[PDB]
Amino acid sequence: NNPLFSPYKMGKFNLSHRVVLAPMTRCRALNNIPQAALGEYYEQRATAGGFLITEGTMISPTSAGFPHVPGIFTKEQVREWKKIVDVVHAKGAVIFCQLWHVGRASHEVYQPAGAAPISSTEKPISNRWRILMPDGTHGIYPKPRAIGTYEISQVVEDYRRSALNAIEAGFDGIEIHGAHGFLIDQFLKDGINDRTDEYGGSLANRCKFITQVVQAVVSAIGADRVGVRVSPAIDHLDAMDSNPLSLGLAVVERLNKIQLHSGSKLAYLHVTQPRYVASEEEEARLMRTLRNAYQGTFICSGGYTRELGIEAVAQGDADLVSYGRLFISNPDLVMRIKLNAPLNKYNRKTFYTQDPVVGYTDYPFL
Ligand SMILES: Cc1cc2nc3c(=O)[nH]c(=O)nc-3n(C[C@H](O)[C@H](O)[C@H](O)COP(=O)(O)O)c2cc1C
Ligand SMILES: CCOC(=O)/C(=N\O)C(=O)CC
Repeated sequence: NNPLFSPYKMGKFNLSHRVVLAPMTRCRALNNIPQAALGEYYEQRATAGGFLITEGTMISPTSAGFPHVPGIFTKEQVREWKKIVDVVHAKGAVIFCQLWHVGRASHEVYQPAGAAPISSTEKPISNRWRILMPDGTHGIYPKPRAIGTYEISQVVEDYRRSALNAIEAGFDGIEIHGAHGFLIDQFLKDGINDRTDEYGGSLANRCKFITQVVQAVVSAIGADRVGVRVSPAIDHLDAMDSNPLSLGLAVVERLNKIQLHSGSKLAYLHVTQPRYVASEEEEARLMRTLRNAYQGTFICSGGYTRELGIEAVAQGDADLVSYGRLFISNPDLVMRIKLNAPLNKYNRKTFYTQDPVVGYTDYPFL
């Protein structure tokens, strides 16, 4: 009896197992347009009753910090996503689109007119980190432009419109990327957010942006079609908080309150294990504390294996387990976990390259 293969009711969606495709930027969506290669890639990994989360997807022309990542802010993008969603649904899978704004984790080369990226702050990511450039070299993260509250409201509207576009494309739902030092995390983390207005200072103020984003998408598409990803403790892009557990619990409280207000539960809360990068006990403590505090479905992610995923579900630490790197190199990861079959190695060199086949769809099945 493998606990990963017991069914699970994720709100309206009846899942047949607990193995989730974690959202992974792969950079094959040339010119920000979903391509046929994405259809092949997601189709390979789809299973009947399995849940897939897409690569981060742009909500606006200013939201990108990687090359050739898809958007869902134009009608052309919606039309191409629909073809991908249809082939995934034909396999019986459930698929959510992750909505992603990078904030300050960008570069002039990724911005319209070469403008500065936006953030909560004018503080740049430090020179300890370098950004992948379209030519494969690495560049300098620039100083971002700190946005005012009118512009904050327009970014919230970008999330809302992108959620509606995702539904128009046929997605079952969306995930808010609120993790990993990206735009939402630049408001959450007190190591980044140095604002003195209503969006900074107190923990309550720092949580305002994520609350408004989640509220907007819930109001647009329904809470049961909205997942939220956060990472209160993460070593990525200078995104630290002085009190990660209290930050996490404050976010959880806002989500619990949104659910009570809306009269419905979110699809899930998705949290990255602090071990994941691009004390072992304090890390598991943080995860279980957030799970125990949240009134709903919990997806854990970051460094999971077959054994660690089985343990997480068996022990009640998570309802669903998302896998990233092993899903890159094992299109049939679900079946391999079921059979306890050996897994293929992954090649980091082709994680972010543009080839529609090599290192993308050419990892073999059993
Ligand atoms: C190539 C790659 C791209 C990723 N892109 C995203 C992304 O777009 N959005 C996101 O929330 N996480 C992203 N992550 C993190 C994954 O969703 C996931 O949490 C992580 O890979 C899980 O750890 P694992 O690889 O040990 O399974 C990415 C990870 C990898 C390896
Ligand atoms: C290390 C935490 O950050 C991530 O996992 C991530 N996006 O969220 C990427 O790596 C983008 C390619």
